[PDB]
Amino acid sequence: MLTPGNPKWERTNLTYRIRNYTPQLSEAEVERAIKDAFELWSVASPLIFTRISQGEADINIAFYQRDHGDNSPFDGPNGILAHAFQPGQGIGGDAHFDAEETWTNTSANYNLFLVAAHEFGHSLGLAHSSDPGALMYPNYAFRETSNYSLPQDDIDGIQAIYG
Ligand SMILES: COc1ccc(-c2ccc(S(=O)(=O)N[C@H](C(C)C)P(=O)(O)O)cc2)cc1
Ligand SMILES: [Ca+2]
Ligand SMILES: [Ca+2]
Ligand SMILES: [Zn+2]
Ligand SMILES: [Zn+2]
Repeated sequence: MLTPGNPKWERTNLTYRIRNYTPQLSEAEVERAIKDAFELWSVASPLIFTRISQGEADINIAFYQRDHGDNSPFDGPNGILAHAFQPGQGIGGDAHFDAEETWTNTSANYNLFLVAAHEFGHSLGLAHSSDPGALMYPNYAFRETSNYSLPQDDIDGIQAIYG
């Protein structure tokens, strides 16, 4: 459940910045998906997340197409949905999303809130779970989002790292 090397943030109060947006959702919807994704982890740990739109944030969020500077290119529809970097300075903790995906806040692939929540797990130092119902499961599966709360295994995962 934990990323090898046990990379974790030394600070519990982290900032995130939405560098750009997918035009498939309104900016507010994107901001809501991201805000709610972070809250999932914050309510199960001592972690606090604050958004900033200027300056350097701990977790940069951005939608990119194919090659985007970090040598891990996106690949068009499906396949690689997004990826994040383990806790650390610079690009560490950042989360990138494939701009070529259909991004939604519905049951249709892919629900941004869910993918973001999952990616932030990586941003916080969590690895994949074998539990099919866990947010950190390796493959995407829609789950009702209207009242989504961190699944038990994911709560155990973040608690294991940050208490
Ligand atoms: C329960 O909610 C979810 C579960 C899994 C995923 C998810 C996210 C990304 C991928 S990925 O793009 O195929 N794999 C990424 C890797 C190539 C860099 P990653 O999951 O390690 O971030 C697969 C499933 C999203 C939401
Ligand atoms: Ca893709
Ligand atoms: Ca960063
Ligand atoms: Zn990237
Ligand atoms: Zn993952």
